[PDB]
Amino acid sequence: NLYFQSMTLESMNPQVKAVEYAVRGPIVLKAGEIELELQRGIKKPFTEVIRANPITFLRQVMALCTYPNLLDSPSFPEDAKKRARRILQACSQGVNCIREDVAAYITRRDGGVPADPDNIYLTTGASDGISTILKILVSGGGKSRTGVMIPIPQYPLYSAVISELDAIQVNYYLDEENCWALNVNELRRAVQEAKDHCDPKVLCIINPGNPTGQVQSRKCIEDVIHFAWEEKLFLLADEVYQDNVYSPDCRFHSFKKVLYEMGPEYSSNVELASFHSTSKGYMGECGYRGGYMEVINLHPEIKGQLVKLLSVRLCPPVSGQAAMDIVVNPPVAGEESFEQFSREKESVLGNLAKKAKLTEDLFNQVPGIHCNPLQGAMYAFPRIFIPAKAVEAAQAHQMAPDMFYCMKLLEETGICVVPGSGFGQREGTYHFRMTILPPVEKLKTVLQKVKDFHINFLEKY
Ligand SMILES: *Cc1c(COP(=O)(O)O)cnc(C)c1O
Repeated sequence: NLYFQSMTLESMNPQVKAVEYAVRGPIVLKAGEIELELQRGIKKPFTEVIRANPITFLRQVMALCTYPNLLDSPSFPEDAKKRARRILQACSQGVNCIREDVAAYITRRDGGVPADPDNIYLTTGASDGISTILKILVSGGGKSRTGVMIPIPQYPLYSAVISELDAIQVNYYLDEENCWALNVNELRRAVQEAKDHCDPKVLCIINPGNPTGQVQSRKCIEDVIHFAWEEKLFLLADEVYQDNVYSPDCRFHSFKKVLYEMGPEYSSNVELASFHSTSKGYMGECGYRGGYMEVINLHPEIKGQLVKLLSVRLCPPVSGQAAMDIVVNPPVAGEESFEQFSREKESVLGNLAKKAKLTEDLFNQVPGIHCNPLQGAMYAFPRIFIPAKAVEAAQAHQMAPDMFYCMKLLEETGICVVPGSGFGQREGTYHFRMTILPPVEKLKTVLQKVKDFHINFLEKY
């Protein structure tokens, strides 16, 4: 299923190799076949295959760090320069003053709930943090082997890491009939069923969600923390999309803030690792890959393994670290760039909110498609109601129903989306992942195509 695509020798001292593996399923192969058809002049109903997958201050600080001579330029505000200088001067858990900046950023975001720089670890993406935390937590054998609880629909990193570590995957189903909510009665069933054949010890929460685009309510975060406390579960709070919250009905509440607000009975006891990245959201930068995790209440046995693991790895590249520093040091009240930064953010978030409402509106006025509200992150996961007969057609082709549907959509419109079966879903349900990344007029055009295709599809099978 997985095939070797590339290798990179990252270093010899210490020696690290990075291997890329590609899954080359039916859609990937067909998209390639179609791209070559278009290249040798085959006339198609579309002219291209479409996949789909800004803040001045950040560009400015980045430009200053790339070319420090611009610290004497007047093309640049002084609050930018102040960031560049601190980063240039600073360049084991990560650079000290960057960890301080993250801590201070957490504190501001959480309305004054304190964060300690010594609980911060800089990583090469949230992926690296999640891998590292899961690796130090998995142990035991047979019926005592660590169970890791993960949502369905999945962000497929977690399944993959669980396999590499030979841990046991414990599925919990996000609640599609209540905006993809985490449902504790459901988590309780999943934990109770898994205890026969593993030791459930870890619970991974993705908020805002991917590919489901939901934002959890405070009460629900609170009920999950209580459940984790009760069952002695280590929580991983994957919060990489925390700045991309759109709905006026929703806000981002960190697991950190809620844990602390529940009081010391919880906040002294519950183990929590919260992740953040430089790659996601409207503050997202590319090229320079950074991240952090904030870890609280780490059991000493676990911390020992972390200290060792970090003694034998190289620090994350400092440019990733610098990138993270920029994202956790935006301008604050009374600084030169605060007002324009504030206007740029609001405009970007208003445009996403607009695309979100637009997408969900269109799907919900098309029969046989239903879309939960898109509250944050960049993806929707619409449910497709595939007739028992289009299901039969799909079966005849040896394909999952939504794979077949997504293949046909590609073949007719050139629109290339990922089927729900790439993420997992409740048995008997079918979805696909949609992005709101495209600009509004293009997004409108994609949604028209998806609508026409969808109506015809139902007519046909
Ligand atoms: C992309 C992503 C990650 C990994 O983040 P990087 O910083 O790119 O490693 C983790 N969790 C979710 C939900 C993601 O979308």
